[PDB]
Amino acid sequence: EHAPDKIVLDHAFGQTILDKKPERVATIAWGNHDVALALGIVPVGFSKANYGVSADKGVLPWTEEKIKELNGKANLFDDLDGLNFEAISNSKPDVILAGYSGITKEDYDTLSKIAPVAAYKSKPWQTLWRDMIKIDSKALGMEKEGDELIKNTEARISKELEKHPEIKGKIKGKKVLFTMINAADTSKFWIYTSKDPRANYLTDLGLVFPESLKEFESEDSFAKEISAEEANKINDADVIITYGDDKTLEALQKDPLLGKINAIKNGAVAVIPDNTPLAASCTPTPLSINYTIEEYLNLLGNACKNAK
Repeated sequence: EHAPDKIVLDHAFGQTILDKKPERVATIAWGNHDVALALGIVPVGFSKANYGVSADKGVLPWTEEKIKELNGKANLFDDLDGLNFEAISNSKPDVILAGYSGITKEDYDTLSKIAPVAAYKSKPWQTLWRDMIKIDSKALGMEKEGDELIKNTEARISKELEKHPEIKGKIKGKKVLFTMINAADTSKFWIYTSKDPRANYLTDLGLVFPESLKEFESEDSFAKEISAEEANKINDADVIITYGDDKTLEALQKDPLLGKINAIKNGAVAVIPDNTPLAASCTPTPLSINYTIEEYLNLLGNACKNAK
């Protein structure tokens, strides 16, 4: 008989309407569970991770830590291969958090037969970390707590910067590009745009994007593939970030085309050790940030020392 007030979510597939204070929270895709956990809520189910951790564990250190602290269990969807609708349904969720995600219209329609879905605003994988919090927390009926979580996460970042005066000054205003450069094939590579949370996080640390990036912001993607032939377009970058290994930088500087790029020949390159918790953290969540920001700043400060 009682009709509690509704939460109405605007997103890429229209609207989601649910009753205030949903109890059982499922999440899907990268990082959304870290929002629930940061807000003190243990999901009845969330997506398995296999980047920066083994599929066997399927959970990152900061996530595992927060769960244990909340005296909870980790209920993982066996969904590395794709959404596991059966597993999601069996968790009997009152809501499904997908604020940062790549779901299609068909995914959305099917998930919605299980529970109300908090989808991304516009485009797949184009949700910045603050907006992930805004979307997911509003779905929980916890907008206010979400804003407070954003403010505390911003404070965490600011605190760590203040503790490293040299690094803070050294990276401030450096023009940076987050990329994916495969040393085993340099004919083409990827540049993440400002719409990608991992590129955008860098601006939270005081870095900026070079003007060259704007050429690639027009396409509706979180990343653009460009040929080595175009590599000279980004000679205005002070520093470049890429995933890789201890062989990556050497290989790049020796490359006939990539080796002529200013930041690369300068050694102004932060190589994130691939498939590590640190690599995972570069797509930030409120939990990952606290856990890794010191290590990340040191890596960034060190690459920026080489900028000329």
